[PDB]
Amino acid sequence: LVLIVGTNPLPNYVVGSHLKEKYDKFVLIYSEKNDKINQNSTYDYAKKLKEHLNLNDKCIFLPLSDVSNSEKIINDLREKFHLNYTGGTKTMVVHIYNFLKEFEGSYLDARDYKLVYDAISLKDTIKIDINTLLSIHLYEDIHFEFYDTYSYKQKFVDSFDKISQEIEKAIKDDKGEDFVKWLEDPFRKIFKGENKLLEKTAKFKKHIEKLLKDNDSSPIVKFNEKTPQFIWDILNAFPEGKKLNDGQKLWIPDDKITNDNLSSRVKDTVEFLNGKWFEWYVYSQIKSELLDRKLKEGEHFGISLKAQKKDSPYFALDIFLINGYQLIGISLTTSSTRELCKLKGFEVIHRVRQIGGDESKAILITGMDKSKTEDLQKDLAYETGSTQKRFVVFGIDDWADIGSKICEEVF
Amino acid sequence: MNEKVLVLIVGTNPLPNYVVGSHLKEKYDKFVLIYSEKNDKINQNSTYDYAKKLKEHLNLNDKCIFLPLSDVSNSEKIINDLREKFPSEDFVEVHLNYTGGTKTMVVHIYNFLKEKFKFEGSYLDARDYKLVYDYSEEAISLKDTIKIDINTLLSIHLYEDIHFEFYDTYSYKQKFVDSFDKISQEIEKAIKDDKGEDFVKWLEDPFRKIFKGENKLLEKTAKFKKHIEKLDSSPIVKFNEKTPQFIWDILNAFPEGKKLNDGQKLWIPDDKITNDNLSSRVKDTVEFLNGKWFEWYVYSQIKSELLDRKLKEGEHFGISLKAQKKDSPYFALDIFLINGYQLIGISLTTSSTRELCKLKGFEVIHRVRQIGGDESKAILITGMDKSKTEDLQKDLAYETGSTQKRFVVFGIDDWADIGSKICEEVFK
DNA sequence: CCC
DNA sequence: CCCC
RNA sequence: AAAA
Ligand SMILES: [Mn+2]
Ligand SMILES: [Mn+2]
Ligand SMILES: [Mn+2]
Repeated sequence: LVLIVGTNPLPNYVVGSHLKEKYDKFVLIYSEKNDKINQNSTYDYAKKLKEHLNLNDKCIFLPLSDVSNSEKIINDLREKFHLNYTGGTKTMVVHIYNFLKEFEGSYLDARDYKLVYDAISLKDTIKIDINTLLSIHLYEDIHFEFYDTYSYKQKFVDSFDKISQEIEKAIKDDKGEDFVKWLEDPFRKIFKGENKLLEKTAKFKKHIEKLLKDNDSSPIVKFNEKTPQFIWDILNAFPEGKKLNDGQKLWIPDDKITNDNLSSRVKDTVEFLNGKWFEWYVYSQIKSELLDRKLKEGEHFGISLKAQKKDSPYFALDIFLINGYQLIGISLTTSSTRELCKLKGFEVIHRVRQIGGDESKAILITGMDKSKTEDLQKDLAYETGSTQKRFVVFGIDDWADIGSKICEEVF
Repeated sequence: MNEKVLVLIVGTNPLPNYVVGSHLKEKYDKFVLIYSEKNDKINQNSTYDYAKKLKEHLNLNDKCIFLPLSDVSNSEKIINDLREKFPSEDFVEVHLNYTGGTKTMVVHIYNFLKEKFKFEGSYLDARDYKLVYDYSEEAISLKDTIKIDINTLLSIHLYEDIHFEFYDTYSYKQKFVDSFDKISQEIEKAIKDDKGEDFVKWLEDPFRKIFKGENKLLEKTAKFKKHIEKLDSSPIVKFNEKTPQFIWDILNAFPEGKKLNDGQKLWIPDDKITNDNLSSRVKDTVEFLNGKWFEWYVYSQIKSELLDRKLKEGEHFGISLKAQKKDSPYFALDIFLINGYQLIGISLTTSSTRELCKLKGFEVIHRVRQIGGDESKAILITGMDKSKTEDLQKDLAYETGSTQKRFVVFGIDDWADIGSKICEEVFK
């Protein structure tokens, strides 16, 4: 079994995991680093493949000084040496399929998830976890949260379930559109102003005063009088020390309220209601189904995934999901705005590519109507050669049944 | 008679086939474009739209033969489709450039045209811009030979309704006639004097606290008055007392009818100021100072160095590019630049916030890949410091097999010499 | 890294 | 139209 | 894994 090590390590891991039991020795062709010819090395991917495929003594590393020149290829192939030709450049594939012949040949079809011999579907045969997937793509310090280790369960203890159930009831009663509009106005008009607004008692008090310069038109009036009943019930499901409501009105802090007391009461509550809630909602709707499909939490799905390349910044991904050996990254936002949603679309498309390879699927769930979501999908669509979409946008109309929506899209 | 044929494999990246065709059309008489056919059962999309664009922008006419393949991943079906559809006419030289298509297509097409036949196989190197012949052992550099314009580049990637702006037709030269040159020169002086950081921080506070907030703030006298009422911590005093001198100069470079200052102080409308009077004075000035100016500044610091390299404006560079796929939303790119056959898209922002600049980074990465192919380069110019600039480059870096970066970020410390920095990054 |  |  |  011979493999060509390009910049996408996942196809070689899938083929290697399958065609290791039937083989003895393993050769991996990798490129060298020549900054002059703008050629980087895939040796790091070749090492990850050996480690994650357990090939300590059977593995042979063959370096090619130039993967774009047949002359320098064969010269390097001469001095040192079932071919799966799925990876590497076109030259590497030609001048190795022929050099070695001068003999079975395989190829992993990224479109139908089948290894083809010069057949066998591997979509429900070869499996991978989140740690192995990000490791072969060179990411480390992987951490995520479980259903029972969710961060906000520790912040609103003894009240989270009531809070989450109340929000879940509203969304399943098709109130998600009403919730978003109230979040835009007046919620974000009171609790989203300047930086450190909810951390300095004076900053918040000044903001509240200036808001009372419009009287009945002031957003605090919309909060007090024109707030729907299901939103009050959500607000009142929070602990009294973490409530944004003073009984049935907007809480105005006296100057005696310390900065840590204001922050300890408002900050966690505002950030959750301004969007983090939607992360938990979707994840809870998904976990109620994926377990029936034998997926294991922490191995094949989870929430708040974070990792980094070596000495490099961390990324944040709301939800990850592995179906067979395809990564499905899900980005979540309550925004109904085209600018932000588009940018969020660019982000999730690039992230799943970085951590799961070029055949990963990105899903963006927004608070936009059906027309805006179709426009965004077309705007960000990129041609990969497949009929199935690798970027999918959902909208406010999908929130109530988002669990089955994602199940149909992923599986 | 002695008919010589060139064979190209139509993958999802049309640019390499256009470059190979533009360089080899003169040497061959027939051209066979092997493309894929759509079959949803095997999740196989078709690349025929690219092969059709290749015939159009290469002017192949009837000397073009379209050879469809049913399954780009099945060795047997490819071999059968090739035998029943490759031209059996006796040729003298058969040249296959196997740069595109799937790995399976490349394997068997190369062998099929190896047994049937003079023969020569070629491959275009995306890393060092070199066409490698498999038997001539020549490696011709096409980086300075084959050229492409913005219209043909976006067209072969299936985009249309392309429009952009020129140096002389720039939008704000139409809005600030006579005064634009004075406004632009004063700003360029301060930036080339390393006053970029000061300007940015002054734009964040107190400029954006005064002229940015509610919608239609600067077009409604009542909304602007209430805003000023709400504002010794107010940004108005920071404007009237703390505003630096080079900013007073660029503010005074505006016409007195379009100036935000009322004479070393903030102009506050009286109660006889119409809504239209307010917007006519400050709207264009605020929007130009909040960021539009930076687009013109960067474009002006590069136009000279681009013309010196014999690039033609409108075809190889331009400002405010816009295009769309058929019946699809439009994109907007601040600056575009084509070096040989490589697109360089430049997104510009004066923001120093890490989150907004990160999102702007994802944007320019995706757009240049959509309109220019997978070997395009994206540049993001920000008002961030070098440490955050370098952090963003590593955060968004994607490995494709090159040593040179395909996503570059520049920061506030590059503004004074941004022309040379772009020149060295693009041309090397 | 919510918006 | 997408300046921040 | 359809200019690695
Ligand atoms: Mn494991
Ligand atoms: Mn999110
Ligand atoms: Mn811009």
